[PDB]
Amino acid sequence: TDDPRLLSLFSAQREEDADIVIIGFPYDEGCVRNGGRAGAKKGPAAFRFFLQRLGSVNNLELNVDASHLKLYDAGDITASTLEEAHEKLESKVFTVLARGAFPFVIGGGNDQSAPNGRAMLRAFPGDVGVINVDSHLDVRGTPFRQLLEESSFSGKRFVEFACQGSQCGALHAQYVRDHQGHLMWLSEVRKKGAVAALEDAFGLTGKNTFFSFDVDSLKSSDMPGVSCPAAVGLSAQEAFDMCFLAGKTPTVMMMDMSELNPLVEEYRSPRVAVYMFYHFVLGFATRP
Amino acid sequence: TDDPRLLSLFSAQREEDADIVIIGFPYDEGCVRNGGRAGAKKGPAAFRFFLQRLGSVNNLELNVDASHLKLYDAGDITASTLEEAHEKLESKVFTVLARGAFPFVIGGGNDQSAPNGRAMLRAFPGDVGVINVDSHLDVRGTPFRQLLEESSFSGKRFVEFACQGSQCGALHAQYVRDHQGHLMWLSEVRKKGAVAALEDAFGLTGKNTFFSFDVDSLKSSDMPGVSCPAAVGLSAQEAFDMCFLAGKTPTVMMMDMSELNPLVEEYRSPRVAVYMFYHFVLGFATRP
Amino acid sequence: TDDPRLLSLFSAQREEDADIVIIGFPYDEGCVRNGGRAGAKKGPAAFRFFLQRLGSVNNLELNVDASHLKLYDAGDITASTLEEAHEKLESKVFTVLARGAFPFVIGGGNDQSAPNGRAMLRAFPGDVGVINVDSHLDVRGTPFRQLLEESSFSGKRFVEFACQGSQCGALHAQYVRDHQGHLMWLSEVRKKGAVAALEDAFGLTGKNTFFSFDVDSLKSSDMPGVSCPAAVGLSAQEAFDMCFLAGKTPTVMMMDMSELNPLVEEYRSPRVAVYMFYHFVLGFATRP
Ligand SMILES: [Mn+2]
Ligand SMILES: [Mn+2]
Ligand SMILES: [Mn+2]
Ligand SMILES: [Mn+2]
Ligand SMILES: [Mn+2]
Ligand SMILES: [Mn+2]
Repeated sequence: TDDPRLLSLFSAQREEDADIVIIGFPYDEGCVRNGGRAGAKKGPAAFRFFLQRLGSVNNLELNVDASHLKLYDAGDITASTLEEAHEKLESKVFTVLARGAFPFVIGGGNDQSAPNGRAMLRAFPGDVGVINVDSHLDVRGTPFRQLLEESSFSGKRFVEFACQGSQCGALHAQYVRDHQGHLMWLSEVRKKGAVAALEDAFGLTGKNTFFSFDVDSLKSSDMPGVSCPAAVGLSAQEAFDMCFLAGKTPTVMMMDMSELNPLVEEYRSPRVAVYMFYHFVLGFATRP
Repeated sequence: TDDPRLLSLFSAQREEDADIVIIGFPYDEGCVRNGGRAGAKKGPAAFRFFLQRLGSVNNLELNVDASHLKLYDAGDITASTLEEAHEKLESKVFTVLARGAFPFVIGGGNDQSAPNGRAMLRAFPGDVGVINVDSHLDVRGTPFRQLLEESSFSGKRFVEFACQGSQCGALHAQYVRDHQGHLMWLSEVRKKGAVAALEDAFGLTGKNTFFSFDVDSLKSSDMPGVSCPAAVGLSAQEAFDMCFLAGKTPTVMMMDMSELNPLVEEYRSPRVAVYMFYHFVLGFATRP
Repeated sequence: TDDPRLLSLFSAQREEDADIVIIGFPYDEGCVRNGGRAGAKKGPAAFRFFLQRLGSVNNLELNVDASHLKLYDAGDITASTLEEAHEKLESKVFTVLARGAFPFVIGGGNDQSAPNGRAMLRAFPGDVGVINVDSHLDVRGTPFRQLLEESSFSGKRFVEFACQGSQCGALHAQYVRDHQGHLMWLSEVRKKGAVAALEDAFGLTGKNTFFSFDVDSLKSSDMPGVSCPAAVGLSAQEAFDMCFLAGKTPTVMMMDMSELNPLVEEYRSPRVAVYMFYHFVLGFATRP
């Protein structure tokens, strides 16, 4: 048309030919445990709905043309049991990783991040960095406890980003810091500027960074459709700006997006999620 | 009462005696075409509801008393066919224009802007400026294509204000710029300050400026009740501040407000729309 | 658990032993009169719901541990007639005041503030300050008219904070100012920074300050669940920051919170209200 969008980049016939591969994880488990509501398993469908509709491939405001990228939608990870779904998720992300392609996993609840991280720890033995963008710091199932408990993974390369002190147990903080992980509280992200704060974060995570974006880290005024709606947090613009940085940052080797919940809110929030991926995609179009 | 509001300025018995004339255009057509939902035809009723209720005529925070202005509500433009409704709309705005009064048109979808602009091109032969405040830049029915295609109208005097690169076809940008029109992306409006950016815009539009305000240019966090809800965009305060500037700016000769959709959201969004008009009215009270 | 919250501070067996005492006032009367909707009487229940669930007692982002404070929930003020409910409310707040404890009153509509203020004027004869955080300045039942009309109370120590010129009768302003009270318009609070502006306000109110927080002074984008939803106003973060200041400010001797309305919105808004109290509580933990 007069206005080619994200849909037009899905010209890769074989997954092996796509620069970026989208994987769905339609399962609830995550913040629904810590008070949140059911429904995150519907996130992948809602994301896909707007995926077919949004995001000009040539953005003249940012002046980035992503027309050259190929996207592929590998579908949903489905399994008879939950732990098996975890296994098939990890195995799938790893394969995409192993061949040099970029995996983006749309969820689904926080718990997908554990499989995703292990896929990383296999793909880059001992040289993985991880950032959790999340208003929550829950590490008592608790995906980042699992990763901190990994032999291969160095905690000096783990950042909790935009976490909120009103929602973070002190034992939880203690654990991360005792593992030499870094807490970057919302107030400080906001103090520095989100993108600048996130630059700092990639300095800490370094090579082979897993960019994990819990969307309940955004304020519910912009992002109400999540299992654990946030009173304060990142604005939609900050989110976009951060996704663009991640995309242009060549050490960022995969991304997941957690907690999208269309039962909580079904129109505005899925648009934000697609626009976040969109900005990532634009950023990606700029790397060598 | 102890608190005279906008309703009290409707003391003009004859339209001819009102400084400002309100015209309703209860028709859907506009962004409902480009994905949006039906319902904008209900905007004029919802606007009128809050019109009867809001806006202290003497504002001691801005220290502007609008007590001296007279408003008149000329009602809705109604017609058996749509193109006829367009004709009666243009003809009506022109008459108000022709006699020196100020027309404010409440919609209704974007498409009203075409009739409105032609009313301007008749009233000020060859000396019209136009600003489209809109997160969208759609010019492939497409009201501003129609105006750019006008012999009389000079594109050097056309500004797209607060448009969003994630929602603007590059062919669409190309067309405007190839007509010597100006793109003022959201990011740059926000960079400069909305009012300062809008001052710049009136410098470009100049004499006999048509102030066209698509309300889906505001973020849906403030302005959810529109046909095409915006993830990012102008805040309500920015909108008010911009309407006040327009009002005090003597080259601004008419105004329309598009895309208000009470089926999408019916309480918060109509209040914003009335408050936007309210600020315009205050600004107007300050011109010579 | 790994994450002790506000609930854990309710270890005071006898009210007399609690540093802070929560009193519910489940009555509508207030802004429902001036256009608002019914439902504020449900605020205390909704507040209590989230009270059982939110607010880490040790906040490592602010680095304040409130673990040492004791809270007590004295329940709801209930009465056969409304004026009697007013009497029992005042009498109760006074008793808590008289013994040195800190009363926090959750409403309920604006009208609770009159009883609350009289409780103050009894407890500190002639030496009371009052701040009304409110997008409204309504003083024509009208709780602050009642207090300004008090012999004992000095108007030089009354501040209207974050009031909005689009919603304030000029006779209303005139009355306050003619009583030597101070208007601190939203625009100026925002100009200075909310906390800095509020510091200024406590300078004016001084000793024995009643911190009265109408929650419809926040923008409805953050705080939609109120009887009179605000188009513009304080952000949730500003609210929290202001509540923290109030808490650490030793001249602040009681607090009330008005206009919470779960019939308007029932999940996001009650969370904000509890988080506001939470921040107050943290601030309180810091005073000598
Ligand atoms: Mn999480
Ligand atoms: Mn979270
Ligand atoms: Mn438009
Ligand atoms: Mn638009
Ligand atoms: Mn009030
Ligand atoms: Mn109020």
